[PDB]
Amino acid sequence: STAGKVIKCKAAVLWEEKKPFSIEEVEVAPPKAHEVRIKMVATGICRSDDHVVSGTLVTPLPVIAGHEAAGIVESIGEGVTTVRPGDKVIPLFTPQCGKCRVCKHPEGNFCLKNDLSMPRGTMQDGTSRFTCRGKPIHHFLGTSTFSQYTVVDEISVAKIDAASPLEKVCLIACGFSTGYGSAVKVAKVTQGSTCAVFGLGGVGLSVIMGCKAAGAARIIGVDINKDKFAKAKEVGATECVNPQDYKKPIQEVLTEMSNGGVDFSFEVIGRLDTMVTALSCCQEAYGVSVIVGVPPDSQNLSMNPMLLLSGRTWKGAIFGGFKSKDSVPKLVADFMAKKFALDPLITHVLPFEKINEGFDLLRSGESIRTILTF
Amino acid sequence: STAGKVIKCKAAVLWEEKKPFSIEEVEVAPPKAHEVRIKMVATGICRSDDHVVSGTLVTPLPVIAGHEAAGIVESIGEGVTTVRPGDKVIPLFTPQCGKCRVCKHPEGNFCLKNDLSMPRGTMQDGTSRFTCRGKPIHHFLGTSTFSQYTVVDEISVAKIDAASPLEKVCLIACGFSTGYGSAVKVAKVTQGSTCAVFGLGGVGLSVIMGCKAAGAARIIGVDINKDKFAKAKEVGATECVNPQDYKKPIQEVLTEMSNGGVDFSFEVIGRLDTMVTALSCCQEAYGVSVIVGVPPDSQNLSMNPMLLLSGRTWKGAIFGGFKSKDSVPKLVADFMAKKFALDPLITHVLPFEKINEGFDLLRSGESIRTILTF
Ligand SMILES: NC(=O)c1ccc[n+]([C@@H]2O[C@H](COP(=O)([O-])OP(=O)([O-])OC[C@H]3O[C@@H](n4cnc5c(N)[nH+]cnc54)[C@H](O)[C@@H]3O)[C@@H](O)[C@H]2O)c1
Ligand SMILES: NC(=O)c1ccc[n+]([C@@H]2O[C@H](COP(=O)([O-])OP(=O)([O-])OC[C@H]3O[C@@H](n4cnc5c(N)[nH+]cnc54)[C@H](O)[C@@H]3O)[C@@H](O)[C@H]2O)c1
Ligand SMILES: OCc1c(F)c(F)c(F)c(F)c1F
Ligand SMILES: OCc1c(F)c(F)c(F)c(F)c1F
Ligand SMILES: [Zn+2]
Ligand SMILES: [Zn+2]
Ligand SMILES: [Zn+2]
Ligand SMILES: [Zn+2]
Repeated sequence: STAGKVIKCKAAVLWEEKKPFSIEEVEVAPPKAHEVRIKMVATGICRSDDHVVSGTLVTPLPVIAGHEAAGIVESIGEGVTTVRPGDKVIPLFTPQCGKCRVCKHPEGNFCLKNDLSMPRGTMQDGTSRFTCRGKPIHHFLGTSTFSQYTVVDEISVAKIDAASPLEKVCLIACGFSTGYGSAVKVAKVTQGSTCAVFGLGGVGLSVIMGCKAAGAARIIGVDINKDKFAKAKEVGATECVNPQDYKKPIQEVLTEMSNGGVDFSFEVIGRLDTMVTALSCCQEAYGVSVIVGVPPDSQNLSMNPMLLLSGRTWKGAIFGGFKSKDSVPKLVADFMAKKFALDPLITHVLPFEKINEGFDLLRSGESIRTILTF
Repeated sequence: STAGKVIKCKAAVLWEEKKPFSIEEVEVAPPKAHEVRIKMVATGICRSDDHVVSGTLVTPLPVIAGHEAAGIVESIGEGVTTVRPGDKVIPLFTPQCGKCRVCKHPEGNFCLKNDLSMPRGTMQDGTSRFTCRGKPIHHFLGTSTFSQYTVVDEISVAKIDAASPLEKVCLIACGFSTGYGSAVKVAKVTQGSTCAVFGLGGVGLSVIMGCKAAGAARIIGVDINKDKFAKAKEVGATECVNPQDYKKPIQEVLTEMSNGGVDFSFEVIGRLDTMVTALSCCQEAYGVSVIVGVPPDSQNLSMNPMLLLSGRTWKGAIFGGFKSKDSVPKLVADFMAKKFALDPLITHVLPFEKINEGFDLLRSGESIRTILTF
């Protein structure tokens, strides 16, 4: 009965940077060819969503943000073959078109149809499916999950197990998969190795999970908020350090602790200084450092390339290096089979209507993941 | 007999930066325990030696430079087991102690006994075997090949094929092995790939040789000196481009040429700007860039970490990633078995007494490798 019709529903609209979300009615157009309209069930609050508010991440405004979610297909546009109405699905903030040079490459996942490099805030066809107060509203990363209903391109949705608990598996849409893949896929952490993880939020805890899964002997968590240490130890940290406790820079402390540098380091914060510190603290001849955190818009870091000439490897990744549409259903299946845990990331649950409280919890330092229910 | 005695011989002493070498008599002490004294046969002129003259590289002066050589063992100190008097040998500017965490690591080569990071310009025991006009003279990288005789620590020498032509295989001591290994071992260039090589000197040409041996389909040479293009094509470059011919930055040109970025790029110059250009021209999701060129002392580059967050890998290496004492004898064996060529790198052969003329050929752009013969 809603198929082919505009849906009026509530969404969280961001009209201006550095302001609360406005929970208000929007109009959601029906899906066009190769589009899917989804009734959202659950969405996480990721620090990247907060970056849109802060202006750390620049995307066109006004916008419907949100990218870490799961829901149920309401309708499909003409030509959709990969999902049907009533399927559980995860929107993919990194698409998988399956046709570009990246999608065809065995190690590529940053599909060329993404809306991350140079955000337009549209559907693939350059238009918007959202109206609010009679004004067009931007999409975000082709997902826009802070809405009771969204419309996504087919290449930005994956069908998942019909028995999935959506209020848990929404974390597979960003923070778990990112952190876990950054360790197991991107860094390829080895058994018996020493790892350092900068930032112990939902993504850095997920990095720890992956390092533990990979068999690391030592996993050193690094955060300026010591309240984050207990959960980091629960999921696999062997020791935690707060840079503020030390007179010396933490790259020197970590080099000492690891008897000459760590095997693998991860930046999971989004600071230029900790990206350089994390590179420096990995062993100079064979160490690997992975950037996961989102840097502030248009800012350059400064570093000495001798850090690389000695033998270090420096890399970054989006979404843990996972090809998104292939990987999300497998990761859900693996969760179903208890191959990893999501509950340690979930610290708070709120209704969608309390989104602003959920952001307040992230900004205060209290939460890891708040899951919003529609 | 010379064994156990001070040798008075000829050497090229560098008394201060930005001056010609002084060809004069030095005294060479006999080797102490675990040291080897070598009669030099041939040495190449590597740009890194020029860096010591120019102040691009800081190392204690006065000094006997030179690091790309081969010779014949004159005598051995107590406890040497790996070479004997009369053996052909290559001094190793990156040692292989075999005992440190790097030497024990399957992918490490930058042995902690090296004299590159924080140069002392001595033997392992912190003393010098060289004097000139009554003054102690520094070693360089544990090698000091610009001398009729040197003394090296055993961990800094490899025994090579007794039938080796030392006037050719001296290039395995630095420039061939560095470039070749940078392609085949550090980048791991793939069959069918597209590579970009910045800098078409002896090292860059050896990178091309490696990229061709690895089966690359396209190898784009980049140099501001178009006189370097003909030899680059002879050894495998499919295209050459001079940045100076273009209105656009060369990263844009190379991105366009490669239909979205190269698979592998190499910086083989030693400039901060070309290190960032080389990173940028590799494909953003799966590209790999390797820094080979030695940067100027204490200078930082500026870059946008989004270049890495999309998926690029950035790495550097010394000596092509090769564990030096294991690798150099095998490389010489492979050359003897016609597995690669060295003659394309040798443009000039001069007596040692013409060292200054050899440096002038390098600085003017004319030469690739000048070999000095003792
Ligand atoms: N690459 C991707 O695909 C991807 C995916 C998800 C998130 N992100 C980014 O990853 C980062 C972490 O996200 P999250 O886990 O949701 O955020 P979060 O919950 O804010 O966690 C960040 C942690 O960093 C800690 N921190 C802040 N400053 C410092 C400091 N100077 N030193 C040490 N610790 C410090 C902070 O206390 C917090 O616990 C953010 O920048 C996200 O935008 C990237
Ligand atoms: N990593 C190692 O182990 C290692 C070993 C050997 C050499 N090196 C370094 O590698 C670099 C190359 O050494 P080499 O081949 O003997 O030197 P070289 O013979 O001077 O070659 C450098 C080339 O770069 C070209 N060039 C200069 N500026 C530019 C520019 N802006 N854009 C493009 N091309 C440019 C120049 O014309 C020349 O052909 C030097 O910095 C060495 O110190 C490092
Ligand atoms: O948290 C995932 C995430 C990113 F990794 C980004 F790089 C980005 F720009 C963004 F908007 C985003 F949501
Ligand atoms: O050409 C080899 C070479 C290097 F790669 C350096 F990094 C360096 F400092 C040096 F002195 C050297 F000779
Ligand atoms: Zn694609
Ligand atoms: Zn996210
Ligand atoms: Zn060693
Ligand atoms: Zn050299």
